[PDB]
Amino acid sequence: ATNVKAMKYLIEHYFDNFKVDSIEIIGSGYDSVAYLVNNEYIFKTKFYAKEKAIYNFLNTNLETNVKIPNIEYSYISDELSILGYKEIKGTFLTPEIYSTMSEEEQNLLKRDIASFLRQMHGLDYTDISECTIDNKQNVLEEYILLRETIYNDLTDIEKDYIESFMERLNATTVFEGKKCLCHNDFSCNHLLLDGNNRLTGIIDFGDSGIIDEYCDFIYLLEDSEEEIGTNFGEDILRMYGNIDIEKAKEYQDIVEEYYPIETIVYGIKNIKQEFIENGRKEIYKRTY
Ligand SMILES: Nc1nc2c(ncn2[C@@H]2O[C@H](COP(=O)(O)OP(=O)(O)NP(=O)(O)O)[C@@H](O)[C@H]2O)c(=O)[nH]1
Ligand SMILES: NC[C@@H]1CC[C@@H](N)[C@@H](O[C@H]2[C@H](O)[C@@H](O[C@H]3O[C@H](CO)[C@@H](O)[C@H](N)[C@H]3O)[C@H](N)C[C@@H]2N)O1
Ligand SMILES: [Cl-]
Ligand SMILES: [Mg+2]
Ligand SMILES: [Mg+2]
Repeated sequence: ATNVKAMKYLIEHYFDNFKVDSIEIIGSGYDSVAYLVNNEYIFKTKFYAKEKAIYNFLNTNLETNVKIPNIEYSYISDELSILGYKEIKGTFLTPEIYSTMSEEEQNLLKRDIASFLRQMHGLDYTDISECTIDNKQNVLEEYILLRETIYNDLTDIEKDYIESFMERLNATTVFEGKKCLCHNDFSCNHLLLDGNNRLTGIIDFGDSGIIDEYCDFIYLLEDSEEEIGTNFGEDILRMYGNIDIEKAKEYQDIVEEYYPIETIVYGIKNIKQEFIENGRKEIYKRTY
């Protein structure tokens, strides 16, 4: 409990009347830690301005019964960011849980998801218009960073994987469609169910932005151990409606192809050799 103690100190220091009676680590990424405090509050911390701006925009503008974080505590500085909000109660959706649900239960969950996405994507985003993300341009810039750093030391197999991806990226039309506000990390580990297996809450709008509409289906369409599966995403797309399903799948496939490169780039930017090695190894796994 050393981490817990430092974070208890920081919370009490920056939020003057707040008393920490209990505190435990509830999740962690590679450069963030999330804490459950007093069995009631979530504090996300990092060594978060946009994320806060997004919860504020959404809590003003969304009409939905699905719960999202409502920021009550914030401290934001160059060196440290903390966001605190009341824990949304529920069970996180998993493949295992989904497989035990009746067909009707599954259908209601899919409809709840489609409905939420439709409402969010339909919001007039003028008041959040600073939060724009261009994925194609971001990729080009990450490629330039590769070229400026480690590209010349990569193997021919690694180089070909990258150049083949850039060729595909250049030819695709999937970045030319509707833009809207997306969650942009819409995976089942961010989806909470209530006791009837109905969608009750959504978390982690940390990557959210004005971006391609296709983006919020990337994980719903993913075939992996962590996600439900492609059929889940297809059905949600049909319920959501007025969207080109083949292009949504093309978008997901291109993003999936990019993953190893994204991993390499993260390692370069954050000076973490482990990630550079992991992404390069994953290129070999995918090639063979
Ligand atoms: N049940 C519950 N758990 C929460 C809540 N908020 C966060 N969590 C838990 O804490 C984990 C981390 O929260 P999350 O917003 O995803 O943060 P992160 O993804 O680790 N950090 P970042 O989004 O900055 O990279 C979640 O996966 C979940 O376990 C909440 O409202 N309810
Ligand atoms: N762990 C192995 C899986 C296999 C499939 C691959 N597509 C990826 O899939 C996960 C994907 O990475 C997850 O997003 C993480 O990563 C993103 C960037 O990479 C971050 O911006 C994001 N905020 C972070 O939480 C997603 N939430 C759930 C997906 N199952 O890894
Ligand atoms: Cl390496
Ligand atoms: Mg998360
Ligand atoms: Mg996140």
